[PDB]
Amino acid sequence: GSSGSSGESLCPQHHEALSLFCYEDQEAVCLICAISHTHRAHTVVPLSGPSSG
Ligand SMILES: [Zn+2]
Ligand SMILES: [Zn+2]
Repeated sequence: GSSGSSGESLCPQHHEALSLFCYEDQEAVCLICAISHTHRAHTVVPLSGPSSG
């Protein structure tokens, strides 16, 4: 089909499993970004929920 493995995305720069999400920028980020100059002092929040796991 159109998609192959619909599991998780990957940063367009780090290509890492995107699980985090910045608040200010209002966009998705990765483990790296979180601890990067770009979103260093930014409010990053996890995109996980107590529902699934
Ligand atoms: Zn990243
Ligand atoms: Zn940010």
